[PDB]
Amino acid sequence: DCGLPPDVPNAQPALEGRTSFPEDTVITYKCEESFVKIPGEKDSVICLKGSQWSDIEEFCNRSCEVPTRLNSASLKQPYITQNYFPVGTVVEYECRPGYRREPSLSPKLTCLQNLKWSTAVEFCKKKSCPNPGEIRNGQIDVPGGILFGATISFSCNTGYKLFGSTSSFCLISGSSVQWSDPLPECREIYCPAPPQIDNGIIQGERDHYGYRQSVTYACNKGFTMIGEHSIYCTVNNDEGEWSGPPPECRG
Repeated sequence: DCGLPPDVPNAQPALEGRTSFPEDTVITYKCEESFVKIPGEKDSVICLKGSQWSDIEEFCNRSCEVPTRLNSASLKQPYITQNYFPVGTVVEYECRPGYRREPSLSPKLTCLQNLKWSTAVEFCKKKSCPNPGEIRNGQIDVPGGILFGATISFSCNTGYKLFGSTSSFCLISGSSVQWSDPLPECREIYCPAPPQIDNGIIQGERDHYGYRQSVTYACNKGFTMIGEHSIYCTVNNDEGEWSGPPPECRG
């Protein structure tokens, strides 16, 4: 049997709590922090006859950790599966979903001498959603732009009622940015048909009476009006309600 394996710089043998290794027993060394094993180089020893471990030279070199995860871009091949980032190494990035390349900026990163990657630029910008558009008799609230991940709400002008979603999200869709919900509709809140009064009539009657619109009453010959001569259509909670009671035609 062999005793503990030799000592190797920047590496620590995985003994597994043992002290005595039977012949042929193979022991591998694991590099230390800031150190990654050179590809193709021996990183192991074997206990041979004569209680003699195999030969071995230094096999670890200085390197950067795996590039940090970015929300905008994702590593390309084959860097996406590498771990040995010797100084002076460049990794290439590819815009995520859904982000778009910024021509003027490099999507590559460099492993600096201090085992740190070059501060990443904004090579991958956020994809812009299509213009929310215009809502007839309604409004679009764009709290913070229309970029991917954005949010817009909808409301209706007084007198109109909202029919559909109250909000939309610039969610990721296929190979581009798209709004989660369709542009709703604002429906005119019509009041109930104006009451018909006795001995009177409605001056220039109408088909539909909307918000603020009024109905004017008139008494027939020989009759006298009793009350407010007109009423205006009010709206309360998408509910159309007449200003009040129609006048009265007293004979």
